[PDB]
Amino acid sequence: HWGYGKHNGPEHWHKDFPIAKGERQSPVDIDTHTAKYDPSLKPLSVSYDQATSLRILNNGHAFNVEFDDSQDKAVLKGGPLDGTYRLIQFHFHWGSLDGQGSEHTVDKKKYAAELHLVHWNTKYGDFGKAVQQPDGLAVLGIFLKVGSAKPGLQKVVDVLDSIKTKGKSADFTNFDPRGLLPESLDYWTYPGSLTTPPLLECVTWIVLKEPISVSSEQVLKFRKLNFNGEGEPEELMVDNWRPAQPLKNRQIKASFK
Ligand SMILES: [Zn+2]
Repeated sequence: HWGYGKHNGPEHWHKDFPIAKGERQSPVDIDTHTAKYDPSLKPLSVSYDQATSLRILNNGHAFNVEFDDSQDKAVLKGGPLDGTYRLIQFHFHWGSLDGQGSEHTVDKKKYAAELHLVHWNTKYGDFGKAVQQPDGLAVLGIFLKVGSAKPGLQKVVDVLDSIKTKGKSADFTNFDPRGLLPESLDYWTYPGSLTTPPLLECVTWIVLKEPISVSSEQVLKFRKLNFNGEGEPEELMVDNWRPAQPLKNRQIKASFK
């Protein structure tokens, strides 16, 4: 199947998912000097007060914290977006070492990890129909660097022992995703795709400029997860990131001067 190893990783994905070589693939390098400030962007609105987390799941590629998206409980609006996008899950990509792990890069800089908060456009009714649309999804991306601990991350780190292997899940109610956000909502935005198979070109990317800091100990617990299932040979879940893809005919916009 697909994965991140030598034999089924990003260089091989195109054989089953030919859109991998398409015109609006993600991630990309964000060249900060070439991004254009757009005064037309409206402020970003992150409204997570009534988010309802439900469960955390190791899917063999990352872990997802899942939300109740049957009502507008946690939504993203404004910025480059038309309409309302509802939070359905978040997950991370991370490295085997602190010098790598992010999917997007900033002037070729790789961060230790990258958080993706995934939202679908409520005009399409549910996630599955949204990923048949060029404006179906909005993913809020946040970089992680290693430094001081992020207190709002610690409940996630502490449940990882219960979902070590592919297919395990655990209750994960009453988690507040606002505790994963940096102070500033300054961002870059561009049209792109899912960064894993099926690599569908449905995503408005919104990448925050300000990273959050997490401790060495917190990201080390990410690296103890497993890609394999229970009872199978252990393969640590590390380096589950896709490298930067060609920008092609795209412009990255900045919300800030
Ligand atoms: Zn992701």
